[PDB]
Amino acid sequence: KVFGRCELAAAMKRHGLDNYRGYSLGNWVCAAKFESNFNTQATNRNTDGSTDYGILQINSRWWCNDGRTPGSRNLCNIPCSALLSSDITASVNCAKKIVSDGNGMNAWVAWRNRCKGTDVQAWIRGCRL
Ligand SMILES: [Cl-]
Ligand SMILES: [Cl-]
Ligand SMILES: [Cl-]
Ligand SMILES: [Cl-]
Ligand SMILES: [Cl-]
Ligand SMILES: [Cl-]
Ligand SMILES: [Cl-]
Ligand SMILES: [Cl-]
Ligand code: NA
Repeated sequence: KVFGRCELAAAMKRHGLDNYRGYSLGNWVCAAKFESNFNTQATNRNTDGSTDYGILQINSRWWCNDGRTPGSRNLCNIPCSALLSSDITASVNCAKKIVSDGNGMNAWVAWRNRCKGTDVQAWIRGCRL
């Protein structure tokens, strides 16, 4: 599923992500924009052999099981395929664990490089929320 901008903002808010760990909704929409262009089916291989999955490009080295990432963990206790669903529940629940891990949203390199410090409220501007 390819979400619209305000559609994803509303789904993220319904699943409790708005101001989760102090990160406003626009931070989450901005990260999803540059991780996946709002496409739940996005996948991307990493040089280390792990793979990133879903709207927030959650990585198989630590967070989900895909059966082909040697030495990895599955700390969200989910198959990585669950992160590609049109229903964003699994991605949101796992992102809550990731953002709580110690470094906040810097866990998402693209958030640090393209969202951090910017006018992230622009990503939810105009949306009925
Ligand atoms: Cl957009
Ligand atoms: Cl918010
Ligand atoms: Cl915001
Ligand atoms: Cl594995
Ligand atoms: Cl594990
Ligand atoms: Cl599994
Ligand atoms: Cl959803
Ligand atoms: Cl933080
Ligand atoms: Na894994």
